[PDB]
Amino acid sequence: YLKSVLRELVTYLLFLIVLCILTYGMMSSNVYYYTRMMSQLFLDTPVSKTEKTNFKTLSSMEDFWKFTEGSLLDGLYWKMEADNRSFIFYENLLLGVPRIRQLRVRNGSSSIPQDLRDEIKECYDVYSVSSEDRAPFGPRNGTAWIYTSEKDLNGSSHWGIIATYSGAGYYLDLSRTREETAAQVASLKKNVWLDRGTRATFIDFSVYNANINLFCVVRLLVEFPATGGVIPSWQFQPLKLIRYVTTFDFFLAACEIIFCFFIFYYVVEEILRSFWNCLDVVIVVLSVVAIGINIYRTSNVEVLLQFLEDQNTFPNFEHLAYWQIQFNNIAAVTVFFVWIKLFKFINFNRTMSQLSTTMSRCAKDLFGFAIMFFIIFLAYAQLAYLVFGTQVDDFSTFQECIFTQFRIILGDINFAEIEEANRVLGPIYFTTFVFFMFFILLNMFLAIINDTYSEVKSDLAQQ
Amino acid sequence: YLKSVLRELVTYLLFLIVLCILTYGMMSSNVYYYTRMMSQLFLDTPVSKTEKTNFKTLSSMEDFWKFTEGSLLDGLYWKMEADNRSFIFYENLLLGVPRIRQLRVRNGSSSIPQDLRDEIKECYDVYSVSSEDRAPFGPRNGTAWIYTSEKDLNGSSHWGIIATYSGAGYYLDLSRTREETAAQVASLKKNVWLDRGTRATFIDFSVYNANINLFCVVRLLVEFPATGGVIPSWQFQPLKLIRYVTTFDFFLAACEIIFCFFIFYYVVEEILRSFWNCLDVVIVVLSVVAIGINIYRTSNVEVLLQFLEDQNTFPNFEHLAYWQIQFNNIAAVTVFFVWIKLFKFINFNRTMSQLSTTMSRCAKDLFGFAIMFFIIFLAYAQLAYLVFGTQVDDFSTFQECIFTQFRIILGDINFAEIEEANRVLGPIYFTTFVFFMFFILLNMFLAIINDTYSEVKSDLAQQ
Amino acid sequence: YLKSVLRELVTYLLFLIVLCILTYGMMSSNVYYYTRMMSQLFLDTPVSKTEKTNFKTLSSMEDFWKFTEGSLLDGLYWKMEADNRSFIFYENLLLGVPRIRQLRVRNGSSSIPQDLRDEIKECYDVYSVSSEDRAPFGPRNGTAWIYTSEKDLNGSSHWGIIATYSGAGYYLDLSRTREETAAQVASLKKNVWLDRGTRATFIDFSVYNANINLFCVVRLLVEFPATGGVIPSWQFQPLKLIRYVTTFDFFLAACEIIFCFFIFYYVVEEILRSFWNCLDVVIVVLSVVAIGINIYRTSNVEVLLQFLEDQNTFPNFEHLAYWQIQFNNIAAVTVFFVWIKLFKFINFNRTMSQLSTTMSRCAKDLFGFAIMFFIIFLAYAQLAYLVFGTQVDDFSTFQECIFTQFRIILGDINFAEIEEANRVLGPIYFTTFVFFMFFILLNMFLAIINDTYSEVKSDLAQQ
Amino acid sequence: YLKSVLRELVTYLLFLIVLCILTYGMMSSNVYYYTRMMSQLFLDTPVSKTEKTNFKTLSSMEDFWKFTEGSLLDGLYWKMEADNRSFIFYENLLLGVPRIRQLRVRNGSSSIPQDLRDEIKECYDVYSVSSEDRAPFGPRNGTAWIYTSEKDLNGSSHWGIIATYSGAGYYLDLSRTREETAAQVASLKKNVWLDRGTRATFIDFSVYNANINLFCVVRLLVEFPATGGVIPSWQFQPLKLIRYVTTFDFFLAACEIIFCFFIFYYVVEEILRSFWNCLDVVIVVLSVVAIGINIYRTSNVEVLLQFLEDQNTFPNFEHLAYWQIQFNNIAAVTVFFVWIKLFKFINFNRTMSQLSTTMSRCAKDLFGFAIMFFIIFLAYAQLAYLVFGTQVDDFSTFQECIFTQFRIILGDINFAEIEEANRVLGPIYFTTFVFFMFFILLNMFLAIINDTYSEVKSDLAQQ
Ligand SMILES: *[C@@H]1O[C@H](CO)[C@@H](O)[C@H](O)[C@H]1NC(C)=O
Ligand SMILES: *[C@@H]1O[C@H](CO)[C@@H](O)[C@H](O)[C@H]1NC(C)=O
Ligand SMILES: *[C@@H]1O[C@H](CO)[C@@H](O)[C@H](O)[C@H]1NC(C)=O
Ligand SMILES: *[C@@H]1O[C@H](CO)[C@@H](O)[C@H](O)[C@H]1NC(C)=O
Ligand SMILES: *[C@@H]1O[C@H](CO)[C@@H](O)[C@H](O)[C@H]1NC(C)=O
Ligand SMILES: *[C@@H]1O[C@H](CO)[C@@H](O)[C@H](O)[C@H]1NC(C)=O
Ligand SMILES: *[C@@H]1O[C@H](CO)[C@@H](O)[C@H](O)[C@H]1NC(C)=O
Ligand SMILES: *[C@@H]1O[C@H](CO)[C@@H](O)[C@H](O)[C@H]1NC(C)=O
Ligand SMILES: *[C@@H]1O[C@H](CO)[C@@H](O)[C@H](O)[C@H]1NC(C)=O
Ligand SMILES: *[C@@H]1O[C@H](CO)[C@@H](O)[C@H](O)[C@H]1NC(C)=O
Ligand SMILES: *[C@@H]1O[C@H](CO)[C@@H](O)[C@H](O)[C@H]1NC(C)=O
Ligand SMILES: *[C@@H]1O[C@H](CO)[C@@H](O)[C@H](O)[C@H]1NC(C)=O
Repeated sequence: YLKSVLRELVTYLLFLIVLCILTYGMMSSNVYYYTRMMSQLFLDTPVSKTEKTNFKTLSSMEDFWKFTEGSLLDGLYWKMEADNRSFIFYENLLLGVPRIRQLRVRNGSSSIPQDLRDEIKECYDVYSVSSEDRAPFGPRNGTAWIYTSEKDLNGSSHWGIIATYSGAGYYLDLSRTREETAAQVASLKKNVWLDRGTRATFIDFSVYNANINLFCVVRLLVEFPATGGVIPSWQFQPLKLIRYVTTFDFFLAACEIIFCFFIFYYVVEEILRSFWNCLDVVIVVLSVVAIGINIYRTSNVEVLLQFLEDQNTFPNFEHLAYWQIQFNNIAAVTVFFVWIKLFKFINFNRTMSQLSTTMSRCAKDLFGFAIMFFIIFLAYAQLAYLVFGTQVDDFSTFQECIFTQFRIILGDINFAEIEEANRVLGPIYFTTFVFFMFFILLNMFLAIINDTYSEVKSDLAQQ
Repeated sequence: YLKSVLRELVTYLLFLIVLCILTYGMMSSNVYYYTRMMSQLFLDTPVSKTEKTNFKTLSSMEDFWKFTEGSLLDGLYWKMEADNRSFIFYENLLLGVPRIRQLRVRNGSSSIPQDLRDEIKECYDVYSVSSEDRAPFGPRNGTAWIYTSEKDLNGSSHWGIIATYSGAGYYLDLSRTREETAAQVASLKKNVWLDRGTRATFIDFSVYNANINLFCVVRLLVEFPATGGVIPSWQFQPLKLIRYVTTFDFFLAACEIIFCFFIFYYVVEEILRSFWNCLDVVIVVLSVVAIGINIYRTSNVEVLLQFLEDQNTFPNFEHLAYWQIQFNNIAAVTVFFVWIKLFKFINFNRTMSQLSTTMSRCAKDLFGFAIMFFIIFLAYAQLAYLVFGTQVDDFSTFQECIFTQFRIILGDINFAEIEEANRVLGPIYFTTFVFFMFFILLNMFLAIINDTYSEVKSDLAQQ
Repeated sequence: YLKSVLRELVTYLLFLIVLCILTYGMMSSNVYYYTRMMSQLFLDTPVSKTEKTNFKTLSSMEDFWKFTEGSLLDGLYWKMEADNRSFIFYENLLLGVPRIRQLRVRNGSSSIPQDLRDEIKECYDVYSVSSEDRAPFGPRNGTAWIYTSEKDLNGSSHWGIIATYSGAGYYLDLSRTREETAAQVASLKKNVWLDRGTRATFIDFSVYNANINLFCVVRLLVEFPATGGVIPSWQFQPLKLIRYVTTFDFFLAACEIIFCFFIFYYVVEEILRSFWNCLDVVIVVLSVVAIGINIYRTSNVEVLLQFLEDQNTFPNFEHLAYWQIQFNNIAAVTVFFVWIKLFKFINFNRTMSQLSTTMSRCAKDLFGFAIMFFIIFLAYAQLAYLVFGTQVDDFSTFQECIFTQFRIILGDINFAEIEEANRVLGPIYFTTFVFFMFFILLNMFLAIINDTYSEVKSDLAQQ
Repeated sequence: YLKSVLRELVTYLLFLIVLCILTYGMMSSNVYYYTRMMSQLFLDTPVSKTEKTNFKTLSSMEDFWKFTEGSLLDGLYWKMEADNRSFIFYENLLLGVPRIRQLRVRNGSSSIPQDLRDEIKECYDVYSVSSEDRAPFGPRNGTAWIYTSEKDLNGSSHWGIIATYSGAGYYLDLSRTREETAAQVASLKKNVWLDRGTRATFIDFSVYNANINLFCVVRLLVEFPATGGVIPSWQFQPLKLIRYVTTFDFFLAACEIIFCFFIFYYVVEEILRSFWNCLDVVIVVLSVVAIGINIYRTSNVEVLLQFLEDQNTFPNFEHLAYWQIQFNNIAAVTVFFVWIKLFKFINFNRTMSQLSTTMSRCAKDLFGFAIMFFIIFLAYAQLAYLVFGTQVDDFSTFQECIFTQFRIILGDINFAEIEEANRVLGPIYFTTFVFFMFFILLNMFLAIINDTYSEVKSDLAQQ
């Protein structure tokens, strides 16, 4: 039994390091700064030398147009060298051509107050697939003014902060030179290409670095609520598209196929309560999905080979970025559980074996009270979301209300804006919540543990 | 008994979802940004392009006048389209006409130092209803220089940060165009309309959005302590005045009448200790008040129909805003308690039934020590309020002293300004407080729980 | 026994409200903003319209001179009305005349490196009473260039942040008009009145408000370490000098004499372990000192009556401010203990009487471990002070090291600057400290309480 | 036995104060501000009057060159007096001559994407000793363009934030006057002395203060990742080079030799489990290393005596600074343990002796669970490092991930940037982590303590 379990033990250990390497391998070290530089270059720089706003700060269409004609252009272009080529920071190819796309809503004049009408007029509804405007507004002289379909226009539905956005819309592809684009942009600014009905706009472009070998994929997303104003958001995604350069890169490819063998091995072992069984299943599952994604999704690299042919087009990577995110998401979670599986082997010692059974007994009593806990915890949340959330950012959405309360329990708080929001309930909410939750209810957990812990020490001491 | 209780159970459940819908229904999603845009447009923008102060920052009359003639005007007006009409952000009707009002105090020269007199001269006392100045100061050519009464001038006493303010005062109604107002404002600036005796000023206007259907009601409040300086405060209230547009809006109206039936049902059941009884009463009570407000207060909508007739006047909404706040306040609290009522049904399981009786026994011992606790907790508060509170904002008022101490217990602290305030007691206060309260006294709670918890597990285990 | 104790009970209660009133009475409500306005007017305003530094920010002599000739002058003067008079904010008399004073150190060339000499030359030592320079440097045409004595120059030793400073030094009294002062200041700037040997400078002036009746006393303190640079500090003290205006003010005077009777009563009762006895002594003690200060110190008001005669001089209030601080310090502490004395009466109930004896038994075991605790707690402190404190502000002095660790236990942290200071020990210190202290050692307290609590519940339950 | 232990007790006490003095003695008080002034003078000042960036803010080569030609020069030079001499703040000799050095990497065109080539061209790899470029780029007219060796160029490998850097490289020595340097700098800017291949640059200079007797050694370090951009870092090290000036300084020298006797005494006593034995060893060890460093490393002072001869050269102190850091590091840690040794003497009292054996028994059960704890704690860390760390600064490196989680447990959090990084896992990570770790797992510690504490009180009470 011992050696039999010890047989599986090393199998697990061998399985550990293989994965630990792929993580270490598939992750370059300094990637962070590469993003950080890109981000600061775009997000953090003043729109114009005269203006103090950043892209993070954009409050208006006027703000936006400034940003376009402003730092963005300066951000994208450098001199240097072709001269049709520009290296960002001097280290980074601007890869192919940038693309701007927007979404427009059909005229919503249907909405009827009674009675106002000619004192309005019309309106435009909140973005929806139904409300999406396909009419060819404006001079109709190009893709900018002509609707295209998410099928015809290669692209995927993007999930924004207030809404999901289809790939379809009105778009334009920029130029290789800072000037030609400016001409294009100004033309789009001269003609009004951002109107009442423009809910959201996209700016997508990709960047390659040759020093380290990586691609940065950028989506600048700007939303226009029916309430007016601007909600900027951004995404910077590094990608390793060419997986084979260095011998180490090939060494990982071996390990990847090596790693593939292990899972297939565990697949068989999985075939016939228990917790570790329940655990083992998960790791196997995620592992598969991780691989499936890795193979017939990310390994495609078809867009690259296409773009490599014609480098004057827009290299749509939006999917490739999308998936490796999903990949890293899953890949990480696997590793997390993989470590947790190590506990199954720790019971060798008395103390551990003692502790092992304790937390097991801890579970049932906890799981009951946890229910009792969150019911209250959610009650405040739903309360706060009603009182606040038309005022305070932190409470804006019901999700972040829940989050906010955790930060409160930990002590991260903005109290002032709460008190500003409602001078009465704000204090009451904060006081009562901090009282019952943090003084009493939290302690009720720890109370349960002591009992179940001491009891297990008690009766096992009897043996 | 079981099915009998189960009969009431579903009644509660049905009552839950009805309410959950009205909450979800009566609350639109994205309202937050609508406020946030309005706020940033006014509060957050520089007074003048040359000046770095915001409305939040106003330190002086000069600051104030700048703000009026400054961003405020630019905030209110847009072009566009009548041209007598302006859309804020382009999405928002400026609704009717803005109104400025101030409060003035009778000359307080009565206050006598001995002896100074001609070296002063006179003075003006802190605002009070008694001290309120009704004299027609200045050129006396209009409402600006002529006192009106809160009865004659439709309006309610507003509760400010240093004082409550009657609706009465000296006011002026602005114009539809940015220019005419500027002429008015400048005239009020040319003539001195803000003098030594001006304690507080109001700026009230309303804004409609047609994309979503909502009204934003704005009160810009500026106080002038007898100590000089400025204390700005602001309120942005969304309102749904027209409740009937979409079928969904009508569907809620049905549910509202449907929901009315349930309470009337519970009214009868309430008619004949116990805790749940004590609870059930509360929910019934609040529910009624919520409805009464909803009907003969908020449902009035008389001002709208009046304003709809004449759109060149000032649409006084101050009350309508006031009540829906009270409404949302009560409405929220109800929901909170409604969820809590769900516990009454959770005792089905042993574990829950176990936990249920535990916290019940927890109560008496806690309630005793809680008294013992706050006596100390308040002692520090009253101490801090004496030591600090002439220095530190956080301690300014005795209320916020209490609040501040909670943030300390949680770890939210500004220590520096404490140490700056008093280099001796500041540390001592902070150290001792953090010591006895957080190390010892908090733990004394949790100590009590363990005993009462383990004891209940102990003796019930005997059964 | 019961009624006998009940006799003392009401005596205490009557004693409570009397004190509660004097606190409420002797403290006006809105004083905070009065300070806050003054502070922001001076501390918070840019030195010059072109410059972004505040008084809080001063880094250099050049910074300082700018501030003097800069915002300070603008801060002090207003127009308006005599015109020799100016109202700050328009609400505040500039009271009398401002005064600037500095401290200078004898030339410290004695300090000998071996060997440098003519490559230096000389030096100036850190401020001390010994090192204080009495030589009449400069043109010697006035008090600015002539040393005076703290006896001759009415004044008290002030306690600064890096050093205590005698009242003596080189000073100048300003003028009633913004211009004349500027001439004076410029002359002091033309001639070099701030030299290598100038360790610290003072700016003292007082301000009266007639709306509410109060005096604000201001000390602007600027230190010049031997290391160069500037360390600004400031003090704003409100004073109520004329205690008799309103009938309420006279009503307090009655209560004050009334309150005097109570203490004299308790004096006798104090005359013959125990804790409450030990407590009762303290309250009596502090009460006396509070009164003694109140009478033959603060009630003097001699400087006022002198200044009232000649309003063109400098009204030295530095002492009067100094004492009422001491007064408020003591006065507050008394109130704090007074509330605590209320516990002596709470044992009526079983639960309280139960809890009462528990914490009493809690004491001995705690007091032992507390020693064990701080020994470690101080160890880290002394460690951090050695590692940090040449780098991080928070650790600058050993005192604030102790303070800083409390904020860490609570979660208030600046970690970045720690890691920046020492990339190795910084993490180790922070990690280990947070580990042993917060995980283990804190819990060791709470462990003790449970035992001593449950035991007391246990054995008393046996009865 | 008692007096025998009491014999060692005073030996320890005498050993305490000797060390406490050396700490107090070898540490001057106000050194902090001396650094703080230097830091703010360089780090905190705008690059140019027109520019808002600080040295901390440098984002680009252009930023850097500005800083050089900018505030740095102004920071170093002052007038005053030779005039070839300049006093920083007027209090500080610029000591000798500043020196700039950079590191360059061989052209990395070897890196092959397939296929791009002439669309790149070339590249430059991440810094390494191998990749280090020794070629004499540029006009080759001086040390700036000529490679030197860390042997030939006196210097030590420096440990930067992304990499360790050899002392070797391309350097230049500046001039005594602000102008001549500017000519040099401009020449280095005219010619391109910062190219694609420049990974990191150094700016080293030293400063003496004669008021207090100290040296400040400065290393300004600027890194250029292969990703472009700039990563500034800085070091300010005070040094006491001349240990003999004041009699007090000589008094310490006596104590130092006195202190040397004690350790040699303990050396013998150390010669023959136990914990205190294990402890005593450590203190002895560190003490030795501290002394050895103090003698044949720091006491060398050879560079000074050399520099004192020729004051126009670069006074390389980099080592001297390096070691006294190591010295202070060790010196501090010793003191820390020295205090801890005091516990060995505290068992005189019952309570202490009681507590002593408790925590001893606490150990074994804790040490087991601590393992169980960190396994999970690290799991999240490794998870967060995969999910985040390409986005969030706080998670950038695996080390700081661990650190970040502690700050979370304490409540120091930036949640926003987490949610921005990954809108899905970010919340999940934060929520689950805060849940299991802070609610459950932490309490599991405290659970263990209660058992082991109460049990020890229980059975010892039986005696
Ligand atoms: C606005 O709506 C009206 C009626 O639905 C329509 O005639 C008009 O074309 C719409 N405006 C635009 C720009 O589509
Ligand atoms: C569309 O028409 C406008 C107006 O004449 C013109 O400026 C623009 O260049 C046209 N677009 C194209 C693609 O020809
Ligand atoms: C989609 O990809 C195909 C692949 O060749 C290309 O021909 C087409 O132009 C693309 N459509 C877009 C980018 O809208
Ligand atoms: C100030 O008070 C005096 C006396 O009470 C009065 O004559 C004068 O009118 C007052 N000033 C104003 C502006 O009312
Ligand atoms: C009141 O008198 C002033 C001064 O003549 C004048 O400017 C103002 O227009 C008058 N107001 C009205 C409403 O006539
Ligand atoms: C109050 O409302 C009535 C309603 O018609 C209106 O006539 C009157 O002018 C209002 N008074 C004000 C706004 O002061
Ligand atoms: C500096 O010291 C020297 C010698 O102690 C002395 O002659 C000289 O007067 C001092 N300087 C000043 C300004 O006092
Ligand atoms: C002292 O002498 C200087 C230089 O002549 C002169 O400017 C200044 O006014 C004199 N001071 C007095 C008080 O006369
Ligand atoms: C101190 O006070 C006395 C009181 O009359 C005064 O004469 C003297 O000038 C004062 N000394 C100062 C302010 O230096
Ligand atoms: C770049 O690399 C090529 C080939 O390795 C080489 O010929 C060239 O000299 C390199 N550039 C520099 C500046 O060294
Ligand atoms: C190296 O050559 C350049 C170009 O002629 C010249 O400017 C520079 O002064 C030279 N350097 C030296 C040290 O002569
Ligand atoms: C290293 O130090 C020696 C000591 O004299 C000196 O001669 C030599 O120039 C130095 N080398 C440097 C600073 O590169």
